[PDB]
Amino acid sequence: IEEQAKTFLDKFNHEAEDLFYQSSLASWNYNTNITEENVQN
Repeated sequence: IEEQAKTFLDKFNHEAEDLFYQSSLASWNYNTNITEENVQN
């Protein structure tokens, strides 16, 4: 069960990093320029 848990964590990290980077970039864009479209994004 430890091996499959490690495999699941390895699979999760790759998918999590990209989405977190996208969300952080969206937040950075919103804070950089205050526009309603950036709010929606």
